[PDB]
Amino acid sequence: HHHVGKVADTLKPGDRVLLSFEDESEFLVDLEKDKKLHTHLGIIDLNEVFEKGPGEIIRTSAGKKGYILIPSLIDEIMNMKRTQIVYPKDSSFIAMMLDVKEGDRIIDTGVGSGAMCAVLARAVGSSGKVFAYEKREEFAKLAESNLTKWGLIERVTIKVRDISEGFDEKDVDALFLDVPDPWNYIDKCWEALKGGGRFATVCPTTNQVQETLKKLQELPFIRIEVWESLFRPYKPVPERLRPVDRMVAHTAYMIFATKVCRREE
Amino acid sequence: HHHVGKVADTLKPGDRVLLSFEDESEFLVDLEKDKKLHTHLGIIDLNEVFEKGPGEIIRTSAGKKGYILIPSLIDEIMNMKRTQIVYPKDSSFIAMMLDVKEGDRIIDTGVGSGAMCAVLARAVGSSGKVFAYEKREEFAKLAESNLTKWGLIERVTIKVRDISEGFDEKDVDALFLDVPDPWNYIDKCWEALKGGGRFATVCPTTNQVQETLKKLQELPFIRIEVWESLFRPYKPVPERLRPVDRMVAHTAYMIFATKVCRREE
Amino acid sequence: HHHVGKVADTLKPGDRVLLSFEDESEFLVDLEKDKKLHTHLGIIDLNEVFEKGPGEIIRTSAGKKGYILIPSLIDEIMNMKRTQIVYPKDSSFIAMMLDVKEGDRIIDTGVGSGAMCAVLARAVGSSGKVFAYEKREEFAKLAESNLTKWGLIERVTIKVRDISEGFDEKDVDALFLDVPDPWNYIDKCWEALKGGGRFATVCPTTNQVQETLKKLQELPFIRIEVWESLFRPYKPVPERLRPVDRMVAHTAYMIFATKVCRREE
Amino acid sequence: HHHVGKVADTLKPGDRVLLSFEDESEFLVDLEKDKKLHTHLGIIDLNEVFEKGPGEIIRTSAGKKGYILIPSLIDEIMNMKRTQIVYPKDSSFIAMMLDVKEGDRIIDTGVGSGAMCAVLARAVGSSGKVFAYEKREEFAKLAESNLTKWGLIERVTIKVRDISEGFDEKDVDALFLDVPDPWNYIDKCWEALKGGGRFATVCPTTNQVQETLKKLQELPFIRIEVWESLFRPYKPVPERLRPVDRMVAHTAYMIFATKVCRREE
Ligand SMILES: [Cl-]
Ligand SMILES: [Cl-]
Ligand SMILES: [Cl-]
Ligand SMILES: [Cl-]
Repeated sequence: HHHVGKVADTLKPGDRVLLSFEDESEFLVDLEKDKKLHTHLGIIDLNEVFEKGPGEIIRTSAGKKGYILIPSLIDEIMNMKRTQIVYPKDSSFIAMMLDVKEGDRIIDTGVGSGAMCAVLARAVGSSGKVFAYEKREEFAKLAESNLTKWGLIERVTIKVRDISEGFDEKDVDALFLDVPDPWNYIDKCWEALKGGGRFATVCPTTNQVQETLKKLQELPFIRIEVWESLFRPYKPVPERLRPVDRMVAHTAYMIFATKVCRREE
Repeated sequence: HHHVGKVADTLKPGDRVLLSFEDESEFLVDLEKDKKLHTHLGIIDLNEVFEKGPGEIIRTSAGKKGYILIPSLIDEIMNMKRTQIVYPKDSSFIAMMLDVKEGDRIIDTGVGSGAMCAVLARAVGSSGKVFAYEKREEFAKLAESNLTKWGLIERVTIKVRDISEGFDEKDVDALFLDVPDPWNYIDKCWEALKGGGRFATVCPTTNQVQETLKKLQELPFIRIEVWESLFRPYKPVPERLRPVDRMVAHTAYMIFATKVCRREE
Repeated sequence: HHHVGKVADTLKPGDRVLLSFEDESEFLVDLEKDKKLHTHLGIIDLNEVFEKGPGEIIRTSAGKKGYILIPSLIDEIMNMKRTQIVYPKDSSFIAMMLDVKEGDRIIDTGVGSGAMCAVLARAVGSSGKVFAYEKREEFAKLAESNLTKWGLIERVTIKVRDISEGFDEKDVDALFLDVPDPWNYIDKCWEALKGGGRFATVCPTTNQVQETLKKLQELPFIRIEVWESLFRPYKPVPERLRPVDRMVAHTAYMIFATKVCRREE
Repeated sequence: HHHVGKVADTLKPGDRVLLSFEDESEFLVDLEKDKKLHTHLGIIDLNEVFEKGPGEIIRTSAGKKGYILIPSLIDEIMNMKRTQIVYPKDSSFIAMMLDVKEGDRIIDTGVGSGAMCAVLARAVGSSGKVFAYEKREEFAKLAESNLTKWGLIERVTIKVRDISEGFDEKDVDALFLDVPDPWNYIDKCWEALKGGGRFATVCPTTNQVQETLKKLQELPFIRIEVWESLFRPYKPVPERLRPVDRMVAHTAYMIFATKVCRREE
């Protein structure tokens, strides 16, 4: 039988659902009355979904068995319908390294699709705020749309502002920087951070890491660290457990630093 | 001059501070009037710290320069004065994979020092709750002490309860399991999860992964995945950028699954 | 001008050549008079190759520039026209770990395409020998053909023999085992090895590693080790040096052991 | 009983042996009459070794059980009594990528302890030759001593010569370069290689990789590749198989290229 369960997860018109099938295909869709999805596994009648609930079965016209799920933020970030993102394996780590916590004031720039922005927004809680600087109007509006859909827009002030003139905010708890040329903005980042505030940026190349580190070392920053991660999945076969054949080899070099007031008395 | 800055970061008696020095030694201490720290860099008079602020310099008796910092949760987890933990590189990822978010109800068991518990507590927000089952009284009390110090105890209900009889809660959003023998508890975990709820566990060995996967595959779980990560730091020398000589080779295999109501109609 | 250079590299009818183009496509072909290759870059007239030499340019009918090269053993193993192999990243390491050297007597079983066999054959020198047991006639003949083409057949005695009855040779220097069920052959391997002789095998799964280790530990073997390697290539762009986007995540777990005469006096 | 076995492995005065104990300590020593080794496991009387053979047991004065082994080249390279080396995980791979084979003429510079030199010497066979340029007399003599002990000196011509004036040899099959500043020698390397000859170098830092790649790209070289490898060992416990806690994070970036005669007709 249909369980009432968690009421906030009740499926209604306009909700996002994730339909997951035996061959591991997944479809992220907006629920709307009288919509049909045409897939390689057959037709899915979304009207049926309104009479079901998360964790329940849905069958295609061809009898293929799928399950109705509530998408996670990761699901949304990955099924991003497509631009460049900070991937979840990195964003989660970066948010913890930045110690983002309830009530924090955080600067994020640029914003892009809002994927990293969303992670930071979850972490600041209802009482914190992300000041998200994005001079590219098209991305400001994409992020606004995504963050709204993801239930996080109330926690993010999107500012269509060029950061060359500096940030408006002072004494922010942490700052994440993701721009093509981070070395050109490190001074402004330093100025915005509280004493003991935390800085992170991502660089795609080793050349960029080198240049960014040089700039950090010119300013009052300590505890400078550079990290990369490799995540490897395994075939979930109890009798034949082994890594998958191919993996992602690289997303980004992550650089962290802590602001101090001065180098010397 | 001393900047007022972020008022909640004001240093007072009983606060935790992190003192960070040029040779990269770091000391996590409770601030108390008239306490001195004796270190290989000299004596630090903590009375001085009350007249300073985060990001400011403190000198030892031997003239060595350090900085006063507010410890992060990572700092607290790592400077754990020592038992087995889920490391931050894993806990951050696991919390994001579990989609832990504002208002979520989460089961955590066992608890240990509370390191993973803390990550989950930050993620559920002020409106969520972590039900933390820990039958070992000594660890229940350690976790209570740590979570209190870390400003998170209001979000965690520590239950000194054996999980062999099942969990009290139903329809929880996600569940994290960390026990020596996770295969013996998967049924109870399934029962506690909402439809579409998310499960994670950690296993130190490949044998344990194999056994846990077998048990998951007997129950109504889909989207089963197994992950490991390797994190590599670099020497932050702009002119000689290269990985450090030695790294951590292994913490844990991470296993995830999503609860569904049934395998077949 | 055409340089005489290394005379043994002179191109003649029946030689293998590797033609390498700007878009990184490579074509491994047998040189024969009046043959043409039809490719996505145009037609290559192999008659032209006989009037050129290694390191020289060859143009397709469409004006695309390629270079004539002598294929390496790696090139031959990879451009294997297709069955399961031990990959070069592993075979090179395994041969060094086995200390394969001039004059050594080495057992190899099974053989397959002869890829690992070839590596061992190079390592034993002109005075050593590889005893290659391959009960599958089709693979015995493939390996014979490959090893002949690769100039190594004089160093390999291919024996179409079932290893269930043991090896004919005693006191061999090293032994490489690659079969679906290595645990069923470890006793026979031990019997064939000299005192202090070296054993290696490869296993695709962690389950197989576990079973193989159990069997090794029942016999007089010491210095038991298990290795895996990850090889990551980089984009060779001086101004934008970074890892390629995707890599191989897994070939094989490698297990090594050294034979001793007995566990106790 | 004592088995005659492989006669070339007979232990005699002046031979190197490796004594391997239960706690995994290993001692590489020169066998000499009336020598005793004093270790944390007790005294080993080397006179006893002359009455034993590889794979046989030797007991210390304190009753601890060890085994007599013939050291491998890896053992010799690692138990290097200490300077900078190319590690076996890299040297084996590099020698295969360079396609070093019977009869090849190979340039190696610098030489150092001769560790990489030895790998190349094994690979060229009795009919090939390594021209090893080492202007540092102390390292020329160390390498000569090591290569002699390792049975490879007949295959290596050590030249105490500065490479700034170029190499004497032309049309060599492959060349390995290991110097602090490889970009300053790439022209001379190109000049020495045959058409289709293979080049490799190692760089400790990403900066050095960038500079070396720039220089390669100025000259007639194709198939330029950059590789790194991570090797991870496992605890060989069948019931608790998992990676060791800590591993080597970095040895060297490996760069390869193939010489062609010219960039354009
Ligand atoms: Cl993003
Ligand atoms: Cl924990
Ligand atoms: Cl093979
Ligand atoms: Cl070396």
